[PDB]
Amino acid sequence: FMFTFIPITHPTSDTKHPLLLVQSAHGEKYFFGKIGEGSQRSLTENKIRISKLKDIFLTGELNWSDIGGLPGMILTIADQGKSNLVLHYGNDILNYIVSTWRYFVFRFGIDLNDHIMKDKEVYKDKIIAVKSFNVLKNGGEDRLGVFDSFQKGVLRSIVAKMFPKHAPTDRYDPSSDPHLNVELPDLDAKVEVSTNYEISFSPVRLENERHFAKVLILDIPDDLYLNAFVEKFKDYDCAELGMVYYFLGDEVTINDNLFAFIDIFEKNNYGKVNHMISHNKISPNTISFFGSALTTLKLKALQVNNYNLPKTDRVFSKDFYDRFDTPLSRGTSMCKSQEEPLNTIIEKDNIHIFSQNKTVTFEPFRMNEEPMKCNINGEVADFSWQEIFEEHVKPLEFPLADVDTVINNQLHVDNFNNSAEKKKHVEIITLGTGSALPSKYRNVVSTLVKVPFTDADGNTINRNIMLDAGENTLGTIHRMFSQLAVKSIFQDLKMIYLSHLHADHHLGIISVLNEWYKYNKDDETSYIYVVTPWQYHKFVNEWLVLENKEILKRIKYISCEHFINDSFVRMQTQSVPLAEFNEKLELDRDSSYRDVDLIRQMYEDLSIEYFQTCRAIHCDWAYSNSITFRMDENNEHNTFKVSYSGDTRPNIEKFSLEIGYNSDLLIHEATLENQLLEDAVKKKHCTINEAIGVSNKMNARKLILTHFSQRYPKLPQLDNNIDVMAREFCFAFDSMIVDYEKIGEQQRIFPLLNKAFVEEKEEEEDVD
Ligand SMILES: [Zn+2]
Ligand SMILES: [Zn+2]
Repeated sequence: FMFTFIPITHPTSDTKHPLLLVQSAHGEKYFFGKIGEGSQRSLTENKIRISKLKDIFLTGELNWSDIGGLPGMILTIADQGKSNLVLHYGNDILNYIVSTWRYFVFRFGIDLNDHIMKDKEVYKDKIIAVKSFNVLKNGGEDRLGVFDSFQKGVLRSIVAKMFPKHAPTDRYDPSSDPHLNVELPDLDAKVEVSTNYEISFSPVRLENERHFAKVLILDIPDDLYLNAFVEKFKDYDCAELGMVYYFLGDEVTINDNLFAFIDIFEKNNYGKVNHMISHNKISPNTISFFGSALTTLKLKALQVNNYNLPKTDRVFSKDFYDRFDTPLSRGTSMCKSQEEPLNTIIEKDNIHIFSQNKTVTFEPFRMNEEPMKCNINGEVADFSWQEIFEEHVKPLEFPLADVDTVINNQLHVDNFNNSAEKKKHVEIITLGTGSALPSKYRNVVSTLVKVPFTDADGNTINRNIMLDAGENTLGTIHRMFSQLAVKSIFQDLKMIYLSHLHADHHLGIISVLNEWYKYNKDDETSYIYVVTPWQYHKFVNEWLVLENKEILKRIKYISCEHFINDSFVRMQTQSVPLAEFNEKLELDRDSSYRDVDLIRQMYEDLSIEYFQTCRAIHCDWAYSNSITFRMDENNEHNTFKVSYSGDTRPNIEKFSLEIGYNSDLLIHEATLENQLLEDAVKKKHCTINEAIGVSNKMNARKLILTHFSQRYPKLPQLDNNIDVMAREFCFAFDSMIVDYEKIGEQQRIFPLLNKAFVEEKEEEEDVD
C-alpha cells in the first residue's frame, strides 16, 4: 500500500519530453505526461514492463513532438496483447489526432477508448483519483469547444473503425480502402490549452485511516501560458499537496516570473512541498539509448571517421543552479536569463531536477500526527566515455583502437562535410537501419543522401535528400551533430521522399518538416519538395493545419504515382465529405494527370535530370524510386544516379532492369536473414541474397543495405555462393557516414566486425 513515481524519459537530444510512470504497490500502472518520439524505445532499453497499464494521461499542448511516439506505442502495446487502453485529455482535439492516423494505424482486439475530460472532471479508479485542469493559453473558460456534436460523433466513429473488436478480412490494407478517404472537420474554433492533472490516492483502511499526499502535474509549453496559469491556480488549495511536477517547455524561460508562479505552491498545511522541474536547460542530457551508443562506439573503433560519438552536452541555466546548489563547474556551458539572481521563497532542499533514475515514493501517514511521507530517491545516471571504452572495446583488441584515437582526439570532430573530397562528392548518413519496431540496437529507417552541386564559378553547395524518416529520426540527428551543424543540414534539405504508408517509414517526417521550417522560415523563396503516396499528403495537410498552417505554404508535394514509369497512372479515390461517412466510391479523373508543371519546376530547382518511380511488391501504393542528379553547370555527362527500394519483395523486372538500371548507387531493403526465406516471401521483404540479386541485375556500381530485422547487432551472413556484382558495398548501421567514393572500405573490416558484438549476442541469448 504505496506508490512509486518512476520517470521514463526526461528532456534530452533523443527524448524531447518528460514521461512519468506511477506504479502502485502491487503493480497497477499509469502514464502521465507526453508520449513523444523514442518514448516506446526507451521502455525496451530499460526493461520496463507495461502489464496492467491501460491509462495514459496526456498533458500540455498536443503537437507532433508531444505524441509522435503514441501511434508506435499503441501498435506495440496491442501487438504485446493488451486488452484495453484509454487515452485521457481535456479537449476534443484528441479524437482528431488519432483520426489523422487512419491510413497507418489499425489493430483489432484492442479496446482503445479516448476519454475527453471536462475542465475540473475527476476520474475515480479502484486505487487512484485524477482531477484535470485546463489552462487556456489566452482566454478563461471553454464554451462551444472546437467541434460540434455531429463532428465529435464522426471522429469517434473513425477511432472505432481503427480499433475494432473482431478481424475485418485477411487481405485488408488501410491504404487501399476507399471509406477512410473522409474530409476531417475544419479547425476554425481551435483552442490552445494545456491540460494538467491533480493525482490523489485512495486512503488505506478497528484502527484509524492513513492518507496519502497529493501530486500535481503541470505542463507549461511557453511563457505566454504563465499569465493564464497564475489566474487558474492562485486560489488553489495546497492543503495536502506533497509534490508538484513541472513539465516546462523549451520556450519557457527560467526567470523571476516563472518562480512567482512556482511560489504559489510553496506551502502545504503540514510543512513545505517538494518541486520537480523538467526543463531542457535544467535536466541533464544523458545518453538515452546506451545500446545504440555502445554499438556506435564499437563501430567507431573499427572504421573511425564513419561515426560520430553521441553528444551529451547542453547549455544549463546558471540562474537556477546558482540560486540552489551544485553550481556549474565552469567548463560546462551556462546561460543567464536575467541580470539579478532568482527572487523566490523556495528552499534548496525542496526543489529537484527531473531526471531518469530520480524516482519518488509516497507512503501513507497519520494526517496531523506526523509529517507527510514523501521520499526522493536516486541520483543522476553518471557516464564516462573512457571507462566504457576500456571495459567494453579495449578487450576486443582491434587494430589501433585506443582511448585516444577513437575517443579523446575524435571527441570534438564532426565527420560529415570536413575533408577536401567530401565536399564535392556524395555522402550517405544512415540515421536508422531497422524493420518495423524500434529495437535496442537499430532504430526505424531513415536514409539521408548529400548530393553536391558545383556552380559555374566552382563553389559547391549540397542538396540533402531524405529517404523515409521513421519515429525519432530528428532525435538521432540532434544526438550525433552539434547544433551549429544541424542548421547547415536543414538549410540544404531540399526534398523528402516516402516509399509507402507503413508507420516505420514516416512517423518522424512532421518533426523533420518542423525543423526544416525553423531554419528555412526566414528565406521567403525557400521551399521543400515532398514526394509521397497521396494518402500521406492527406495526413500532412490535416496535421499541419492543426500544428503550423504556415508550413503548408512551402510544401510542394508531387505524389509518387505521377512519376510511375508506366503508361497507366492509378486513379486516386475521391474524398467523401463529412456528412456522408454514414451507412462504390467514385475515383478522381483529374488525379490521373501528372502534375508536370511542378515536376519540371523540381527539376530546375534541384538540378534533377530525371526522377521516376515504380511499384513495389509489398503494400498497395508502395513504391521504389530512382533519381538522376546533374552535378555541375559545365558538364553534360556528369550525372549521379541513386535508387531506393521501398519494402519491396525483389522486383527485378520493373525496378532492377527498367527504372533502376545502371545506377551509381542502389539503396536496398535487406530485412530478413537468408535462413528465413519462407517468412520473407509472406511478409513481402527481400532476404540479404534476394537484395544482392537485385543489385546484380541492376548493375549497381555500388550497394548499401538497410532496413534490417535482427535480434541483436551482427553483420549479415553473406552467402558464399552469390556474387557481389558491385565494385564496392556496405551494410548500414545507425549513425553511419559513408562517402560514396569510400563505400568499399568496410569490406576490409568485415571479419573483425562480426566478433565485436559477441557481448550483445550472449546477452540476448539469455532467453534462448
Ligand atoms: Zn519497413
Ligand atoms: Zn513496410
